[PDB]
Amino acid sequence: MKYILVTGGVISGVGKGVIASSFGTLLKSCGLDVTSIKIDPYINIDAGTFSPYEHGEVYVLDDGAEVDLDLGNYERFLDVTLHRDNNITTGKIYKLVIEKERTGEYLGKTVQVVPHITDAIQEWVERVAQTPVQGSSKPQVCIVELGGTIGDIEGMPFVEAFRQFQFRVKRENFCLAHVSLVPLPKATGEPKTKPTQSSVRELRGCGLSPDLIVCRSEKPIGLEVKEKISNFCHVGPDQVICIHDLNSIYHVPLLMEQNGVIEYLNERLQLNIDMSKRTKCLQQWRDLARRTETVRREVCIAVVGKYTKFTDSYASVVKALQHAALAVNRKLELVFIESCLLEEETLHSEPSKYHKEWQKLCDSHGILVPGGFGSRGMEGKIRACQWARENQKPLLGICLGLQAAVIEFARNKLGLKDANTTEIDPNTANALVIDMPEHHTGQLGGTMRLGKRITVFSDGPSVIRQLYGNPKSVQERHRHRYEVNPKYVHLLEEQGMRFVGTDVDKTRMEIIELSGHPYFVATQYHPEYLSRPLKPSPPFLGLILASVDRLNQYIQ
Amino acid sequence: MKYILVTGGVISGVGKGVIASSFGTLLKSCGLDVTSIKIDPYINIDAGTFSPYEHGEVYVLDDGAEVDLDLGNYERFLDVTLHRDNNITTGKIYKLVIEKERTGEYLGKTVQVVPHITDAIQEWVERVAQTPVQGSSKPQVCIVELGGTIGDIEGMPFVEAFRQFQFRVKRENFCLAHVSLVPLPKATGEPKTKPTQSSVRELRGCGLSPDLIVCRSEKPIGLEVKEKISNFCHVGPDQVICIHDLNSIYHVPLLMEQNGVIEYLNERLQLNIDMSKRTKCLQQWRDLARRTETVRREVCIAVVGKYTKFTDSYASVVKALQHAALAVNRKLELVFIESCLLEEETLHSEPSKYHKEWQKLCDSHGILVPGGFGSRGMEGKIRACQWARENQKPLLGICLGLQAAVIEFARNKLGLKDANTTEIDPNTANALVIDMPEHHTGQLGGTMRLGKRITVFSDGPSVIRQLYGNPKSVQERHRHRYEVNPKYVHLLEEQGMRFVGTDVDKTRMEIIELSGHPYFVATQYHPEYLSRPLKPSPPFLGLILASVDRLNQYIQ
Amino acid sequence: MKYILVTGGVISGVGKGVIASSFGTLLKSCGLDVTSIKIDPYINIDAGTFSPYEHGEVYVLDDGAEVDLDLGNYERFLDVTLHRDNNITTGKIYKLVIEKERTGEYLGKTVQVVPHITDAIQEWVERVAQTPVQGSSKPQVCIVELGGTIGDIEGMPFVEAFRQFQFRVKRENFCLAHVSLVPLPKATGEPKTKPTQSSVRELRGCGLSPDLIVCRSEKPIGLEVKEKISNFCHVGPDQVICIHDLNSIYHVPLLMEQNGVIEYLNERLQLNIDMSKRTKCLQQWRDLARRTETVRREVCIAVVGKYTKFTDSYASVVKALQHAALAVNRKLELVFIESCLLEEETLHSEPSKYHKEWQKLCDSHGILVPGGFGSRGMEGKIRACQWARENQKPLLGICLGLQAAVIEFARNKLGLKDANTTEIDPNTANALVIDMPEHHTGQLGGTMRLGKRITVFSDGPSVIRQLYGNPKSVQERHRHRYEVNPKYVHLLEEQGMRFVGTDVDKTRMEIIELSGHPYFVATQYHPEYLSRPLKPSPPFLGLILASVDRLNQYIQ
Ligand SMILES: Nc1nc2c(ncn2[C@@H]2O[C@H](COP(=O)(O)OP(=O)(O)OP(=O)(O)O)[C@@H](O)[C@H]2O)c(=O)[nH]1
Ligand SMILES: Nc1nc2c(ncn2[C@@H]2O[C@H](COP(=O)(O)OP(=O)(O)OP(=O)(O)O)[C@@H](O)[C@H]2O)c(=O)[nH]1
Ligand SMILES: Nc1nc2c(ncn2[C@@H]2O[C@H](COP(=O)(O)OP(=O)(O)OP(=O)(O)O)[C@@H](O)[C@H]2O)c(=O)[nH]1
Ligand SMILES: Nc1ncnc2c1ncn2[C@@H]1O[C@H](COP(=O)(O)OP(=O)(O)OP(=O)(O)O)[C@@H](O)[C@H]1O
Ligand SMILES: Nc1ncnc2c1ncn2[C@@H]1O[C@H](COP(=O)(O)OP(=O)(O)OP(=O)(O)O)[C@@H](O)[C@H]1O
Ligand SMILES: Nc1ncnc2c1ncn2[C@@H]1O[C@H](COP(=O)(O)OP(=O)(O)OP(=O)(O)O)[C@@H](O)[C@H]1O
Ligand SMILES: O=c1ccn([C@@H]2O[C@H](COP(=O)(O)OP(=O)(O)OP(=O)(O)O)[C@@H](O)[C@H]2O)c(=O)[nH]1
Ligand SMILES: O=c1ccn([C@@H]2O[C@H](COP(=O)(O)OP(=O)(O)OP(=O)(O)O)[C@@H](O)[C@H]2O)c(=O)[nH]1
Ligand SMILES: O=c1ccn([C@@H]2O[C@H](COP(=O)(O)OP(=O)(O)OP(=O)(O)O)[C@@H](O)[C@H]2O)c(=O)[nH]1
Ligand SMILES: N[C@@H](CCC(=O)O)C(=O)O
Ligand SMILES: N[C@@H](CCC(=O)O)C(=O)O
Ligand SMILES: N[C@@H](CCC(=O)O)C(=O)O
Ligand SMILES: [Mg+2]
Ligand SMILES: [Mg+2]
Ligand SMILES: [Mg+2]
Ligand SMILES: [Mg+2]
Ligand SMILES: [Mg+2]
Ligand SMILES: [Mg+2]
Ligand SMILES: [Mg+2]
Ligand SMILES: [Mg+2]
Ligand SMILES: [Mg+2]
Repeated sequence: MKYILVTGGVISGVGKGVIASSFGTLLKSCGLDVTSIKIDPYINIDAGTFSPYEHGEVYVLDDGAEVDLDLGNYERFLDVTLHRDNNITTGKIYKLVIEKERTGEYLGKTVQVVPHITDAIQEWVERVAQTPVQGSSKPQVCIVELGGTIGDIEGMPFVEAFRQFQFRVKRENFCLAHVSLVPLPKATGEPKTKPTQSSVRELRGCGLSPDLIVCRSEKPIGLEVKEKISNFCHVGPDQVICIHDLNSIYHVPLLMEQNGVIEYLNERLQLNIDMSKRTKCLQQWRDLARRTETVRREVCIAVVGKYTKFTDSYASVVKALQHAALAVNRKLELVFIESCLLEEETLHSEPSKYHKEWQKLCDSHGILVPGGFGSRGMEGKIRACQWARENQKPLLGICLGLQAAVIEFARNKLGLKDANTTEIDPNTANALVIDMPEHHTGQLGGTMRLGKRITVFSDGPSVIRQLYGNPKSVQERHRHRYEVNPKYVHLLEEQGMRFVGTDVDKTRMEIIELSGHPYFVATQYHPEYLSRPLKPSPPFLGLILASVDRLNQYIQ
Repeated sequence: MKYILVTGGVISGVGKGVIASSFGTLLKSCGLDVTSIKIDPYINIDAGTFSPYEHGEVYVLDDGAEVDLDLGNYERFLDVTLHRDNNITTGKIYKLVIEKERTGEYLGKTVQVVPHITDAIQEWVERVAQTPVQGSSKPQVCIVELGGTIGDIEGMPFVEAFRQFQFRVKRENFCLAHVSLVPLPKATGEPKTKPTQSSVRELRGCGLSPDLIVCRSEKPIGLEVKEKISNFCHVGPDQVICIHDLNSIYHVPLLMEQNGVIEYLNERLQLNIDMSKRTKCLQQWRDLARRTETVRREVCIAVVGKYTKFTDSYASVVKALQHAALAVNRKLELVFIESCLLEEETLHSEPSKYHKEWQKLCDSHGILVPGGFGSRGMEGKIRACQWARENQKPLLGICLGLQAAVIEFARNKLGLKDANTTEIDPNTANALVIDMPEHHTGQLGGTMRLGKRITVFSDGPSVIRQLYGNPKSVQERHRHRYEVNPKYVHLLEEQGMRFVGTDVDKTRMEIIELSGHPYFVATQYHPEYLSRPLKPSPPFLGLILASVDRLNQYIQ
Repeated sequence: MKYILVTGGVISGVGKGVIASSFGTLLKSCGLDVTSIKIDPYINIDAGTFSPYEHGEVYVLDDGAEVDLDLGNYERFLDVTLHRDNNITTGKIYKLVIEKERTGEYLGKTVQVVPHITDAIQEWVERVAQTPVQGSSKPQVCIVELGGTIGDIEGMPFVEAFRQFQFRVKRENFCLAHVSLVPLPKATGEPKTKPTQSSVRELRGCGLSPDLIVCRSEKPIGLEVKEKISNFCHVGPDQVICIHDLNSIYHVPLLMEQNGVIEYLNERLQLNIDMSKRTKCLQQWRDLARRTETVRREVCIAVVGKYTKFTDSYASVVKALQHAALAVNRKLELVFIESCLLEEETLHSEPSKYHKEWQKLCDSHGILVPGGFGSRGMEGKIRACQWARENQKPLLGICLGLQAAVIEFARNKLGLKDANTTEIDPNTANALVIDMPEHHTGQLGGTMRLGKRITVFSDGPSVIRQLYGNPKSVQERHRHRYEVNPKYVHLLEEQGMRFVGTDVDKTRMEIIELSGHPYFVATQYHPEYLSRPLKPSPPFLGLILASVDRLNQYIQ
C-alpha cells in the first residue's frame, strides 16, 4: 500500500488529528480507499477506564472497543467503520510480545526492543492496513497518526519502527507530514521559527525526514517566515503548508487542497489520481463550509453535564448537535451548565452562581442531559428533568438521561421518594433502576453492554420512530450496565411515560418518550456516535427541531 | 565572586534581558555591587555594522564600542557604565585565541575547542567580572546572560564552558535561571508544558541544571501548570516563577521580588543580605510602577523614522521619551510615521497612505526626527522639518535632524536648491554638510566620532542650555562623521538659525536652536543613550514640555 | 539503605559482573550485609527458555527461577541465597504494570513510561533490596548492576528511573561506578581514551554522573592515560581505577582494595567502616589468589559437551572444577571435547578431526559429561560413557550423564539395542528413561522439577555418600523432567549398576554409582550450582581426587 505517517511537533494538541482526517477526506474524494490507524504511546490496553478530563469523550466502536477520540474523528470524516485493531498502544504491543515469548514462539532468543518490538509494530501496521474497513474494499492508503510529540521517551519504539519501515516498504510508498506550531508572542510581535526548527532537527536525529511541514499558527504568517522555515529546515518552499485557526474544521480540507497537497501527494506517492475528474468530487465539503458561515438564527441548547470544564469531554455530543443545526440551517449556540450548580448545596454556599446557572438553563430553547459515570451531580440532572417536564421544554437523554428522567418521573409523579439508582444508594427499598451483571463470562447481558446491539420499536405512534424513518429496528452503540426495574414498568406506564423501543427479549426498555410533552425523548444508547456531517442523528435532529419549534412541520 | 547565568528557553525574545536586569536591580537594591555581561553567540566583533532590523538600535558605550541593546538595558536598570569587554561574541573569542596561537603563546600544542576556547571564555568572564564598573567598587555579583536558545550550534562552546565553570568556581558560587515560554494556543484553550519540559531536558543533556525556571506566559497560569512544571522538570514548587505580560517592565522587579527571588538567592548564593534593612530600598521602583498606571493626559509625539516596522529599532528613543513623559506626569502616546510616505513619489502611487501619514503627522503635539544611515527617506525628514518650522510645532533632531534641518533651513530660506549632504549627492556645488574623515589612524576627528566627547556651549541665552542646568560643558555620545559646512555658517546665522553648543576647537557645530520657534532644538550627538528612568534626558524633557505647552512654566 | 549502580561502558562483556561482585565481597568483608540485583533490559520473564550460546549457562535458584549467570556470580562471591525477584527484566516490569492497569489500580489515569514504569522500577528496587537474603539479616547495601551498555534503547527506562532515584534517595545514599574499556590497537601502539570519553559524555547526557570510572584494559596503562581520563571526564585522579586482565578473578577484589575503593566508598556513602579492624578479614581471598599461582601439578579433565564453542556455556561447571582443583592443590587443565565429533558420522566425513578429538579424550585423567537439552550429540555421550566404563577412567554425569550412562549400561550390558530416551525415539519399545509430566498445575512432579528438593541416600556403602560427609539427605537443584524407567530398575541392578540416592517417594532414582569402577558417579541434579570458592562440591571433589588417584587416601 502507501502509508502517511503524521508525527507531531512542538506540543500535543496542535492539529495532528484534523490534518490526518483532512488527508483522508482528500484521498477519499479523489477516488481511493483510505483506512487509518491511531498510535497512542500510553501503556493502556484501551480507554475503557479513562476519564473524560484526560483526553476527552471515550469513544465506542461497533465490536465494543472503547478507544480514543481521534478514532471518531476518522469515522466522521471518512464514513468508515474502524475496528478494535485500528488503535495501537504500547500496552497492546508489549502484552502481545510477552505472551508470544512465554508461549515460546521466539524459541530460544533474546527478545529485545530492536528488533522484536519494532517488528511487532511493523507487522501490526501492515496486517491492520489491509483489513476491509468499508465492506469488501481492500484499502489503498493508510494514514498512520503518531500521538504525542517527537522526542518523548514513550514514542521511541514507534519512531524507530517507522525509521525501519520507510526502507522496508520501498520509500516511494511512504510519506511523512510533520505538524508543528509557530507561536506569535504578543510581547515581541513577530512569529518565531526556532520551535519548528528544533523539532525538525530532533526528528532528523531519529532518521526520519519531513516530506511536508504543516505550520499551524494563530493568524496567517507572511512570506518571510515561510522562507525562513524552508531555509532553516531544508524543504522546498512549496512543501511547507500554513493552516491558521479557521472558523470550523470543515475548512481545513479545502485550505490544504488549495495549497496543492493533492498535487504533491500524487507526485510523491504515485497515486495515479485523475485531476481532470477530481474537480467535482470535493463539493459536499464546500457546501458545508459555506453553510457554516451563512447561518444566522441563534438556536441555543443547554448541556447540563459534569465535566464542563475542558471543551473536549463532550466532543461527540457537540459535533452531533452542530451537524443537526447545520442540517436545519440554524446557527448553534451552546451553553455549558454544571449539574452540581443546581442543587441547594450551592444555594447555601454560592447563591450567586446558583442563580446564574439556573438563569442560563431558564433562557435556553432546549435541554440536553449527556451520559456519564458516578454519583456527583446526579441530582442536578433530576432537577433539570423536573424543570423541563413542568415547563414544557424539549429535552434529550442519552444513556443517563433515561435514568435521571425515570428517577424524576417516579419520585415526583408517584411519590416514591426512595427511588434511586443501585449505584447511588445500594440500600434503597425502591430501586427504580437495577444492574444486570449476570455475565460471568460475557455471554449474558452481564457486563457493560458494549458495542452495537439490536433495538426494535414496540407498537404505537412515536415521534422518535417517525424521525428514524419508521423502521422496525435500529442498531446503536450502548455503554451501559443498568436498566429500568422491570417491576416499576406498569407503575410508570399508567402515567405520562411510554416505552417504545427495546431489544428482542423485551426486558431492556431503552427508549422512553413522555406523553403530552412536546419533546421528552431519552434513550439508553449513545446516538451521538453514529452522526456524520452529511447524515445527522435522528434524536439530535428532533431535539433541534422541537427546540426551534419546527418539529411538526418537518414531520409533515 | 558569584555568577548568575541566565540561559534561554523555547524562543529568543522571551525575556532574558528583562529578567537579567531585574536580578541586577534587585541585588543592587539589597546593597551589593552588580556588573553584567552579555554573550552573543554570533560571529561579529561588534554591532558597529549591524542593521536596526536585525536586533535593534545599535548602542554606543563611553569608549566607543557599538554593542547590543541589552548592554543598554543593563545600564538603564543599574546606573552603571559598562565597557567594551562586557560583550563577548564568538568572533572576539576565536580571534583572540587565533592571535595567541600564531604568536606562539600556546607553544607547541593542538589548540582545540575543549579546552582552549572554553578556557579563553572562562578567563574572559573572570577577568571582566572584576573590572570596576561604577567608579572604584570591585563588583560582587556578575549577571552573565547567554543569548540565543539552548540547543543552538553557535552556543555549544559557551554551554560547555559554563558546564566546567560551575565546578571550577565552587558551585555554591553559581546559580542558573532558565527563562522559558509556556504557550496557550487559542484553539486548544489550556497552557502547554511540553516545550518547557523539552527545553529543560535539552539543558540537562548538556550538564547544567536549572536552579530557577521563570515561566513566561501571556496570562497568569494557574496552579495545575505550576505543579506540572515542578514535577516534570524536578524543581521545588517554590523555585518556579511565573511572569506574565505586564503593562510596563518596571513591574518585573517587583513581581519577582514578591515571589521570593531575593530569599531564594540569598539562601542559594549565601549573599548575606539583611532583610530587616532591604525593605525600604526598592521604593523608587514602586513609585515608578504606580506612576506608570496613574497618568491620564495623552501627550502624542510623532516619530518620523525609516525602520518603523519592528518596534525595537528605536528602543532607546522610545525608552527616553517614556522617561520624560513619566517625569512630567503625562501619558505618552507614540505614533510611528514613515519618512518615505511623505514624498510626492507615493502621492503618485498611494495618495491614500500619503494623506493618512500626513494627517497623523498633522494631529500630533510634537515631532521627533531620529538618526539613521543612508539616503532612503532622507527627503521626508526635510519635509517634516519644513512643516514643523512653518507651523510652529516643537521638534527635536538627533545626529541626523541636525543635518535634515540645516538642509531644509538653507534650501527653503536662502534658496540654495543645490543644498544636500555629501552622501546624498557627491557632485553638489552646494555641500551644506561635508564629511570630516581625516583620521588615517583615528587620532584626528576622522572616522565616526564614536564614544563620548566634550561639548561646550557658546555664549548666549539658550533654552537647551537652561534645560541642562546651565553648565559649561556636557559629554554625550556621538556616532557621526559628517558636519555642517564651515562656509555656510554665517550664511545660516544671519537668519533664524543659531549655534549654541560645540567642541573645544569650535569647528564642529553640534547644537542648533532656531529663533522665534517655540522649540526647534536639534543635536549632533545621541542624547537618548544617557537617559535613565529616574533621570530623564534634557532634550526629550524639553520636547515633551514644549509639546504639552508647559516649557516656560517649568523653566521658571 | 545505600545503593551502588554499576553501569557499563563501550561494550557488553567488559567486566560489570566481576566489578559488582568485587564491591560485594569487599563490603562483605568490612562487616556489612550486602544484597544484589541484576537488571536485564531484555523482554523475557526469565531465562528458562534461553540457549547457552545467547548469554551462557542458565542458572537455577532455590525456589526454581531460571535466571542469568551474574545471579550465580553474586552467590559464588558473597555466599548468599538470592531469590526470584533479584532479577529485574523489562518483561517483568511491563507485565506487572499492565496487569495493574487492567485490574484498575491506576484508576482513571494515563499510564505512561514516565512516571509509571519508572515508579514501578524504583518500588521494585526498594522492595527487593530489603528482603532478607542471608537468613534474617536485613541488608544494608544493594549492588544494582545495569546490564547492557549506556545508550541502548532498551535501557532508557532504567537510566531514567535511576536518574530520579539518585534524588529520591538522598544522594549521600547513592554511588555510581561506570566500567569502561580502554582499547590499545596494535597498529597504533598507544591506549586510546576517546571511547571512554564518549561513553561518559553519553552518560552525562542522561543526568547521571560517574562517581567512579573503572578503566578495563588489557595491559596496565601508564599515568599519562590516567591523567587524560581524569581531565577529559572531570573526575579526581584518585577515583579512576585501572583493572587489567588478571590471571584469575580472585585478584580483582584485592586489586581494587589496594586502589582505595574501600576508603573512597566509606567516605562517599558514609558507611562507618572500622579500618583498624577491616585489615584481617580479606584473608581467605589473599590465600586463594596465591594458591591460584602456586600450583604446578597439571590435572587434565575432559568436558564432553555440545556447546563447546563459547567459553561461557559451562561457566558453572568450569568454576566448580576450578574450586575443587584449588582445594586439592593441583593445577587444572580443561579440554573441551565436542560430543558430535565422536560418532561414525564424522568418521565418514572428517576422520582427521574424529581421531584428534578421540585422542584428546584418550589422554585425559578424567571425564565429565555435562547436562544439556535436545538430541544432537546425545550418542557421543553414550560413546564416552562406554569408553570410560571399559577403560577404568573416572567419570561424572550431571542430570544428563545419569541418562546417557544408564542408556549405555543397558544397551551394552544387557543388549537392549532398543534402549533410548522418550525424547530421542518416542516410538521405542524399550524406553529406559520416561518422562514424568503429570503436573497439570505443578503440584505433582510433572513439569521440570525446578528448584531445590530432597534427596535421601538408600542404605549401603557409597563413595559419594562418604564424600558428602555421610549425611542422610542433601538438597540440590534439579532441572529435569525425565527419569529412569521403574521397570528396568532390577534389570540394571542385577549388574554393575547401583542406586544409592533418591527422594522420599523412592520412585525417582537420582544417584547411580557403578561397582568395580574406580569412580563412575552420575547424578540427576546439578551439583555445580552449590559450589563456592571456599567450599567445593563433593561430586567434583571426588572426580578430581579419583582422577589424580588420591581418592582412597583422602577418604582415610
Ligand atoms: N467513577 C467511576 N469511573 C469509571 C468507572 N468505570 C470506568 N470509569 C472511568 O474512570 C474515570 C475516573 O477518572 P476520574 O478522573 O476520577 O473521573 P471521575 O471518576 O468522573 O471523577 P471526577 O472527574 O472528579 O468527576 C471516569 O471518568 C470513567 O471514565 C466506574 O465504575 N466508576
Ligand atoms: N547603508 C549603510 N549602512 C551602514 C553603514 N555603516 C554601517 N551601516 C549599518 O549597516 C546596516 C545595513 O543593513 P541593512 O539591513 O541593509 O539596513 P539599511 O542599509 O538601512 O537598508 P534598509 O533597512 O532597507 O533601509 C545599516 O542599518 C547600518 O546600521 C553605511 O555606511 N551605509
Ligand atoms: N531444544 C530445546 N531447547 C529448549 C527446550 N526447553 C528450553 N530450551 C532452551 O532453548 C534453547 C534453544 O535455543 P538454541 O539456540 O536453538 O539452542 P539448541 O536448541 O540447543 O540448538 P543448538 O545450540 O544448535 O544445539 C536451548 O538451548 C535450551 O536452553 C526444549 O525443550 N528443547
Ligand atoms: N486548523 C484548525 N482550526 C481550528 N480549530 C482546529 C484546527 N485544528 C484543530 N482544531 C481544533 O483543535 C482541537 C484539538 O485538535 P486535535 O484533536 O487535532 O489535536 P491532536 O494533536 O489530535 O491531539 P491528540 O494528539 O492528543 O489527539 C480539535 O478539537 C479541533 O477542533
Ligand atoms: N514580562 C514582560 N512583560 C511585558 N513585556 C516584556 C516582558 N519581558 C520582556 N518584555 C518586552 O519584550 C521585549 C523583548 O524582551 P527581551 O529584550 O528581554 O528579549 P531577549 O530574550 O532579551 O532578546 P535577545 O535574547 O535577542 O536579547 C522587550 O522590549 C521587553 O520590553
Ligand atoms: N579483570 C579481569 N581479568 C580477567 N578476566 C576477567 C576480568 N573481568 C572479567 N573477566 C572475565 O570476563 C568474563 C566476562 O565478564 P563479565 O561476565 O563481568 O561481563 P559482563 O559485563 O558482566 O557481561 P554481561 O553484562 O553480559 O553480564 C567473565 O567470565 C570473567 O571471568
Ligand atoms: O540575543 C541574541 C539572540 C540570538 N543570538 C544569535 O543570533 C541568531 C538569532 O536568531 P534567532 O534565534 O533570534 O531567531 P531565528 O531566525 O533563528 O528563528 P525565529 O525565532 O525567528 O523563529 C541566532 O543564531 C542566535 O544564536 C544572539 O546573538 N543574540
Ligand atoms: O494523542 C496523544 C497524545 C499524547 N499521548 C501520550 O500521553 C501523554 C500526554 O501528555 P501531553 O504531551 O499531551 O501533555 P503534557 O502533560 O505532557 O504537557 P503539556 O502539553 O500539558 O504542557 C504523553 O505521554 C503522550 O506521549 C497520547 O497517548 N496520545
Ligand atoms: O587527524 C586528526 C585527528 C584528530 N584531530 C583533532 O585534534 C584532537 C585529537 O585528539 P584525539 O581524538 O586524536 O585523541 P584524544 O586525546 O582525544 O583521546 P585518545 O584517543 O588518546 O584516547 C582532537 O580534538 C581531534 O578533533 C585532528 O585535528 N586531526
Ligand atoms: N453508570 C451508568 C451510566 C452510563 C452512561 O450514561 O454513561 C451505566 O453504566 O449504565
Ligand atoms: N550618516 C550620518 C547620520 C548619523 C546618524 O544620525 O545616525 C552620520 O554618520 O553622521
Ligand atoms: N532433557 C533432559 C536433560 C536435562 C539436563 O541434563 O539438562 C531433562 O530435562 O531431564
Ligand atoms: Mg496533556
Ligand atoms: Mg490525535
Ligand atoms: Mg471517580
Ligand atoms: Mg530572529
Ligand atoms: Mg538579550
Ligand atoms: Mg543599505
Ligand atoms: Mg552480544
Ligand atoms: Mg553482567
Ligand atoms: Mg534447538
